[PDB]
Amino acid sequence: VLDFKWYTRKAESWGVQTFKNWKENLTISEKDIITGYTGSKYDPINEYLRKKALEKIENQIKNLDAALQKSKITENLIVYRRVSELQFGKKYEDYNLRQNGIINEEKVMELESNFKGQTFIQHNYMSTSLVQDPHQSYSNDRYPILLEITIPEGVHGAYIADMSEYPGQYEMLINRGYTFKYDKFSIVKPGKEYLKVNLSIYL
Ligand SMILES: [Cl-]
Repeated sequence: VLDFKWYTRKAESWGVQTFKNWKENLTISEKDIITGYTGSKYDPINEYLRKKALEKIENQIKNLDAALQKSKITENLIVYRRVSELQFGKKYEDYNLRQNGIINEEKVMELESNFKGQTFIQHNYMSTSLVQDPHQSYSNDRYPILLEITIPEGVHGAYIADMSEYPGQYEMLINRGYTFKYDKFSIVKPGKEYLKVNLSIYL
């Protein structure tokens, strides 16, 4: 399993190299929509459901789907994604997993009880980073959960950092529609504490 940890230079070198030919075979519309996605207020699936406005969104989806279906990750890979408690559903907005930098142990035990061994469908495209916590937009300061995600060789995703509005996110964009399993819950101490949640793809 390839895991770049905090090694931004090695990760960038691999991501640019291994997705170079994919990128050069993208259409003008596909490149435009990838970049637009990285700077957009809304997730286009979430938006398509919420809503010339509707033409724009359907086209975004057609082009993102087409782009990502052309890419296959070449190695088993670890990627990283910071999220809030909303990960577990809308009702978890106010869960208060973390107070004053400290992860609440009994709340971790409750999440583990409710979710360990269960799956969820990631309906939206899934933005992740090739290294852990590279960018302040998706930081440990704001987000009390780090998803540490194991991706098998062959999954449809692509390194898009040099096309992004925010290249320093070191983004691996994973296609929409994959199912993921909650495998492990662990508290990581420094500096705020966080909850590390290991996920795997469930094909
Ligand atoms: Cl906090």
